[PDB]
Amino acid sequence: NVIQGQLMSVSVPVNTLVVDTLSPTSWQASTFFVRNGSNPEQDPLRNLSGQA
Amino acid sequence: MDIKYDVVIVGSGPIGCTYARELVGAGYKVAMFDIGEIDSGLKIGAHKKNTVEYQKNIDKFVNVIQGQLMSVSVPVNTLVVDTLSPTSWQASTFFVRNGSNPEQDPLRNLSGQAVTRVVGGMSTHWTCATPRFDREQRPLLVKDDADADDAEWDRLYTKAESYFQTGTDQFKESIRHNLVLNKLTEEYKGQRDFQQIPLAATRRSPTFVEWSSANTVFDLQNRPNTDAPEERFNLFPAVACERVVRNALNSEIESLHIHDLISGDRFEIKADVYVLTAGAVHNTQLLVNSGFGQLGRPNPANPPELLPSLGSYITEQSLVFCQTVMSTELIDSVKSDMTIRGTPGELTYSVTYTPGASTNKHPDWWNEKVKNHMMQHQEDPLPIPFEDPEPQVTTLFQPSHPWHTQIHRDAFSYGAVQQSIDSRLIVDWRFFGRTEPKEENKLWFSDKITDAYNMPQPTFDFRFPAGRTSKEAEDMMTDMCVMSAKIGGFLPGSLPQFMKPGLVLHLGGTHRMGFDEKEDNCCVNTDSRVFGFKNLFLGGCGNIPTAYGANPTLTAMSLAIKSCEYIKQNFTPSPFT
Amino acid sequence: MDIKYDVVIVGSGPIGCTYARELVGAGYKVAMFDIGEIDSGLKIGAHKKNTVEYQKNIDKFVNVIQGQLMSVSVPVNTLVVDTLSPTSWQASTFFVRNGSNPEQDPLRNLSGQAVTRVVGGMSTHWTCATPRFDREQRPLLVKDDADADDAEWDRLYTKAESYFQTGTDQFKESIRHNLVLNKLTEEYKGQRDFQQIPLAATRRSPTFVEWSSANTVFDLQNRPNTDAPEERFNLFPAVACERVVRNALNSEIESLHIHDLISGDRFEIKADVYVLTAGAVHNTQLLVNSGFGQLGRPNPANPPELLPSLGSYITEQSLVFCQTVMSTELIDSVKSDMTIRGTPGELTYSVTYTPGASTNKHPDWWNEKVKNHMMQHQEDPLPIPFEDPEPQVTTLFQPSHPWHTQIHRDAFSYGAVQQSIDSRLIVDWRFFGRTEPKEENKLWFSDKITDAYNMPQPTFDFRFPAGRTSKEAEDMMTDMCVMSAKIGGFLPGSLPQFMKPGLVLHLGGTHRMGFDEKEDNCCVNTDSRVFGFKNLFLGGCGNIPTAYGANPTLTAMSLAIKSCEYIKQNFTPSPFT
Amino acid sequence: VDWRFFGRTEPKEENKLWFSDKITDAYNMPQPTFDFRFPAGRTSKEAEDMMTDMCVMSAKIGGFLPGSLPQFMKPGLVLHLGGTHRMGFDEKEDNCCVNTDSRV
Ligand SMILES: *Cc1cc2c(cc1C)nc1c(=O)[nH]c(=O)nc-1n2C[C@H](O)[C@H](O)[C@H](O)COP(=O)(O)OP(=O)(O)OC[C@H]1O[C@@H](n2cnc3c(N)ncnc32)[C@H](O)[C@@H]1O
Ligand SMILES: *Cc1cc2c(cc1C)nc1c(=O)[nH]c(=O)nc-1n2C[C@H](O)[C@H](O)[C@H](O)COP(=O)(O)OP(=O)(O)OC[C@H]1O[C@@H](n2cnc3c(N)ncnc32)[C@H](O)[C@@H]1O
Repeated sequence: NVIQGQLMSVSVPVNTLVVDTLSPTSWQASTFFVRNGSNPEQDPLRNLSGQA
Repeated sequence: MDIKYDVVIVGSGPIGCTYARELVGAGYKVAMFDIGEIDSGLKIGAHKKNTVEYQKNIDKFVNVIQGQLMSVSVPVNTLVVDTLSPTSWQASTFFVRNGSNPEQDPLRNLSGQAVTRVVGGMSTHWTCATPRFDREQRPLLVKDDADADDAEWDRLYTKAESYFQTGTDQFKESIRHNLVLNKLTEEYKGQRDFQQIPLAATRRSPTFVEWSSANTVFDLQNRPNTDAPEERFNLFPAVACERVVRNALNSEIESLHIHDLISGDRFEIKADVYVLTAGAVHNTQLLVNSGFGQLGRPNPANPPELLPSLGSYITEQSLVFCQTVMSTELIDSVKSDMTIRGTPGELTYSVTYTPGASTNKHPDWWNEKVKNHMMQHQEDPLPIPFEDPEPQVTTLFQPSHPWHTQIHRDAFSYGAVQQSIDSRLIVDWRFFGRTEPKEENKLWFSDKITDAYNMPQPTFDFRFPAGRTSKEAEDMMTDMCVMSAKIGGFLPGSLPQFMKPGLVLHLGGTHRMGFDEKEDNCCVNTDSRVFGFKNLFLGGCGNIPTAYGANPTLTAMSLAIKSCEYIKQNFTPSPFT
Repeated sequence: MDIKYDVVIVGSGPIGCTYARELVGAGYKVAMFDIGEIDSGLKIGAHKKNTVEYQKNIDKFVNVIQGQLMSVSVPVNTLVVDTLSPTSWQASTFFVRNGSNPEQDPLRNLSGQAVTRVVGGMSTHWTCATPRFDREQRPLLVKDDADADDAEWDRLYTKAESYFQTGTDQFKESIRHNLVLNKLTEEYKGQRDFQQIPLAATRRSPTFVEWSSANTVFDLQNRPNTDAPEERFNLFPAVACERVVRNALNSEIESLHIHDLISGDRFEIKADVYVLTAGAVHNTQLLVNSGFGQLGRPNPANPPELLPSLGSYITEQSLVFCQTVMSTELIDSVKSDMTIRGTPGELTYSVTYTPGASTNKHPDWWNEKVKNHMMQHQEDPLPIPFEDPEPQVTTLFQPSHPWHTQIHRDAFSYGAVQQSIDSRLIVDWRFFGRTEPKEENKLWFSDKITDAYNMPQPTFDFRFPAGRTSKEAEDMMTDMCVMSAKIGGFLPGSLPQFMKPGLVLHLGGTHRMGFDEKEDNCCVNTDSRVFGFKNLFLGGCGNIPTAYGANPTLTAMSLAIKSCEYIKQNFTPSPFT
Repeated sequence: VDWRFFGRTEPKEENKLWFSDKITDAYNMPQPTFDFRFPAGRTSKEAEDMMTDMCVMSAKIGGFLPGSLPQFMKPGLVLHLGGTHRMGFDEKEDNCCVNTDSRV
C-alpha cells in the first residue's frame, strides 16, 4: 500500500469504458471526453501504461 | 412443401402461434416458417423449464436462457489488453472483430437487447407474467368512446388469457408468497393493492408448475392429423425469411422470399395473406430489407417512400433490480402460532399448535406445514418448508406508482458467497418503468454491415427520454428501496441497480399501431394491417405505440386476435383440396 | 406399458445406445429407461450443438453445457457474509443449506464432478474426441498374449469408431488447423507425432459439422416402425430406475424397480438381461441401493457382502488448460506466398500468388482462400478467412509424454476484455493426465443424506495419488507451457492452470473390470458381467480399471460391444409374435 | 515463492517519450506521452523464451499458486525505464545526449 500510494501513472489514455447502468436522471456523457487527468495524446495501444 | 398457401406466418413465437391458432382453426391453409429449429422435446415450441430436472434445480435454467439470447448490436470493443506476450500478434487499431457493429454508438445503445431463434421463440424461456395494461398504458382501439374501448380490450384480453392459461392462483398456498403478500398488503393498506402476479401457467402438483408457451397457444403439429383431420398447417423450421415482395403500386405483397438453411435453396412462396411475427427487431429488418422505411443511417433530407415512422418511436422499459434477505421479524412470524418444547435433536423436542385457535395468526394449513417441517427437520434453523414455492407478488402499475412490479423468484445465477444465504430467505425485486415514445429513438439497419444471417445489421440510437420517463425511472428506484425494506435488507451482491438497457426484452414501437399513418406517426392500423397494403399484417410488441411498464406479450396477443378477426372477414379459405 | 422384456437398459447415453444398437439389431425385445427427458429436437438423443444457431454462435453453447451439469457433491458453504442488514435473518452456524452435502470433506472432493440427466446423456453436449488407448492406458482383454489382446482391441475399436462415425479428416483444409499442425510437427520432428484429434463427427458443409451423439449410435425411435418393422424397442423417458432385485442365492437379478416421474407410479419390470448404463456415478448408486457394496461411510471393520471393490479405486484425470494468442511470425507465415501491391482500401490494391510455384510454402487451396480474404476484406488486418474452421490438433499419449493433448477450440465463455482479441488468433490447450487407481480413492453414498431424486447422496473421498500421478501432472503442466509457446503467448485471463478436480468428467473405475474379482479388485469381468450374477451387466467409464489420460468413451463403447457379444451367445431373443 | 524474470529491450529510435505542446500534467508541465512497443526480433523472442524459462524453472520448486499464474506485467510496471537521455561517446554517431562524464 505504501508503494501504491506514491506511484502516480505517467500517461493514462482517455477512458472508453461504457457505463450504461446510470440512472436516467444522472448526467451522462455523449462522448469519451478528456476526464480525470487522462492524456488525449496517448495511443492506448502504444503506451507504457504501468510507468509511474 | 408447396409454394402456395392461404396464409404464411413468419415466426413461431406466441404471437405467430396466435395467428396460427385462429387461422388454422378457421379453415385456412397455413404455412409457418421459423429461422430457428425444433429443440423443446416432443411438445413443439414448449417451455424448456417444464422438465423434471429444471423443476428440481431452477437456478440452472439461467443457462438455458443465456444460451438462446444473441445480442442485437455490440459496439466495437475498445478494451486495452497490454499484457500479451511480445511474440503474439497485437492490434494497431480497434478493428471490427468478433461480430461487432461499427455503426453502433456505444453510448446510445440498447446493449442488453437480444433475440432468440428457436421454434417457439422467447416463449420457450420466458417468465410467463401476463398482466393487462390499464388505460394509461394501453393503445386506443376505439376513438372517442371509452366504454367501447374498454369493452373491446376486456373481450380481447379475456381470449388472450384463455390462450395462455393465465391465472392468479398457482401460488396461493405458498408460505413465502403469503408472508410477503400479507406484509405488503398491511404496509400499504388504503394506499396500494397487492395480488399474485398473473402467470401463464398451470400447477400440476405441489412441486411442478407447467409454464405456458407458444405450444400452449398452438401445438405446432402439422395438419391434417388424427386429432385435426380437416385443418391444414405446415411448420418449416431452419428457414430464413428474407423479404416480402411489393407490387409496383405498393398496394399488395406478391410473394415471400425464403432461404432454406439446411438445403441452401431459395424459394418464392405465394400466399393470399402475409403475417410477420418475427419479433420487434426482425420484423423491422424484414420490412427494411423489402424496401419499407429507409436502409442505412437515418437521413431526414431523404425521407422514405413507405412507412416513414418504421423503426422510430422505439420504447424499452427501464428496469431496476435487487434481492433481499428476509427479516428476522418476518421469519419469526412464520412460527408465531407454535408452542415449542424441548431441544431440537432431543427426544423431548415438541412443536405443536392448537388448530382453530382465534388467537392464531395463521391458518391451519400454514401451521401444519410449519409444524411438520420443524418436527421432521430439527437440524434446520428455519420454519419454512424446504419445498415451499416462491413468492409471486405484484402491485400493478397505477398513476401514483407508474411502474410494474414483480416481487418473486426467477432463475438466478447466485455468486459463491451469495449461495451462502439460504434460498428460502431470498426474494427478487424487479420494477419496470414506462418509456415515452420519441421520434429520435430508433432502430435502423446498416447498408454495409451484415449480421450472422447476412442481413442488414441492426443498430440502435437510443436514450431514455428526458422529462417524465427519467423522473419516473429514478422515483421507481427509490420506491423499490423503500418497499423492499419492509421485507428485508438487500442481499450483498444484488444491491439496488439499473439493468443494462434492453436486458428486459420488452422492446416496443418499432412498427407501431395507430388510427392514421401520418397523424399518429405509425405503421399499422388497429387491424395490424400495414397501411397501403391489402394483405400484409404485423404482430408483436413492435405494434405497441404507448409508454408501458407492464409485461407486453399479453397485449400483443390481444392485438393479434383482433387482427385475425379482420383477416377472417376479408379473406376466404381455400376449399379443402 | 408392459413390464416384460428380453433386455432392459438403464440409461440412454452412448453406452446404453451401444447395447440397444447391438441387441435391438439382433432381434431382442428391448426396453430402455432414462430418468431424463427428450430435449434435442426431433432426432432423439442428438447433439445439441447441431443447430444452425450454435454453429454460427458457437460460444453460446457453453451455456447449454452448464445448464445440464448438476454437481455431484457440494460441501457445506463456509463463506462469511457480514454485510447483511441488521434486520435480515442471519445464521449462527454454517448449517446445511441449498442442497449441500454435509458428508463431504471439502478438501477431499471432486468438486468439478457433475452429472447430466437428459435423453442421450452427456453425448448431447460432449466434445466428440474419440482416441484409442495405447497398451499402457488400456485394460487387458486377453492375458499372456499381447498380439491377441491387440487384435481384439483393434476389432472392437474399429466397430466403435463406425458406431460413432469417428474420423480424422473433418478439419483437413482449415488454415488455422494446418498452421498449428505444421508448426508443431516441425518443432517436434523426430520426437513426437501430431495429427488431427479423432472426432465423432461428419462435415456437411464448409460451415457445418454434424457432431455425433447417442442418436448416431442408435436413433432411439420406438420399434417396430416402417424402417425397422421386425425390431422391438421402447424408450421410456422421465423414469427413475431405483434398484435391481437379487435372488436369495445372489446369482440372478429378478426385476428392476422403477419410478415414473410423471405419473408417480412405481413398477417392477422383468427382463432376461439387465444392463446398467447410467454413468459412472449413478450405476454405482443404483448398485449400492440394491445391496451391492456398502451403504454409508466406508467401514473396513464391516465387510460388504457383495462387490467389495465397488466405489473404490476411482480415477479422474488431472486437467491443465490455457489459451494462446497466435504469434506474429505464424500469422505473417499465412501470407508468405502473396505479393502485395499498393495500399488496402485503394483502387490499386492487389494480392496475387503464383499457383503451383515450387517455392510456395503453402498449397494452392490455402493461397486461394488467403488471397480472396485479403482482396475482399481489405479493412481486415488478418490473412485468415472469417469462416476458417478451428484447429483440432493432438499429439497422442506416449510413455515419454504420458498425457493426452487437445489443441483446438471448443465452446468458451470469454470475458469482455478477452472478447477484445480476434477469435481467429485464439487456440485452446487442454492436457489430460492419467491417475493411478488407489483403494483409498472412493465414491460412497450416504445412509442419511439424500439427493434431488431421493437417492443416497454421493460423497467423494479423493486425492490425486502421490508418486507417479502427481509428478506426471506437474510435468504435464510444464509440457503445456513449453509446447504452447511455439504457437503464441498465453491469453490474459486464460493463463496456465489446473482445472477443478473432476471438471473434466472422465471419472473411471467406480465399478471396475478385471479377470478375477479378488485378485484384480474388481466388479465386472471382461464381458462386463457382474461377478456371481448370470444376467446383470454394467457399461461405461466406471468399468475402466487403468490409469488413462485419453478420453474414455470410445474405450467404454468397445467394452460394451464385447459385452453384447457375450449376451448374444448366452441369451435367446423371444419369438416376435 | 515469487518469481520475477526481467528481459532486456533493444534501443530503437521509434520508441519515444515525448511531451504535449497543449496538454499539461498536475504540475502544469508538458504532459508526457509514450510511443512504445517491444521491438520485434530479439527482444520479443527473448521475452517469450523468458516466460517459458520461468515456467520450467519454477516447476522445480512447486506448482503455480492460483491467482498468481504466469503472466506478463503491464508495460512499465517494472519501473526500469532507460535511455531517455542516453549516454555515448559521440552525439551523432552514438545517437546520444550525454557523454561518458554524463555531461550534456
Ligand atoms: C427472454 C425472456 C423473455 C421474456 C421474459 C423473460 C425472458 C428471460 N419474461 C416475460 C414475461 O414474464 N412476460 C412477458 O410478457 N414477456 C416476457 N418475455 C418476452 C416474451 O417472451 C416476448 O415478448 C414474446 O415471446 C414475443 O413473442 P413474438 O412471438 O412476437 O416474438 P418471439 O417470441 O421473439 O418469436 C419470434 C420468432 O421469429 C423468428 N425469426 C426471427 N427472424 C426471422 C426471420 N427472418 N425468418 C423467419 N423467422 C424469424 C424467431 O426465430 C422466433 O422464434
Ligand atoms: C459433459 C462433457 C462430456 C464430455 C466432453 C465434454 C463435456 C463438456 N468431451 C468428451 C470427449 O471429447 N470425449 C469423450 O470421450 N468424452 C467426453 N465427454 C464425456 C462423455 O460425454 C461421457 O463419457 C459419455 O456420455 C458417457 O456415456 P454413458 O452412456 O456411460 O453415460 P451418460 O452419457 O452419462 O448417460 C447416462 C444416462 O443415464 C441416465 N440415468 C442416470 N441415472 C439414472 C437412473 N437412476 N435411472 C434411469 N436413468 C438414469 C442419465 O439421465 C443419462 O442420460
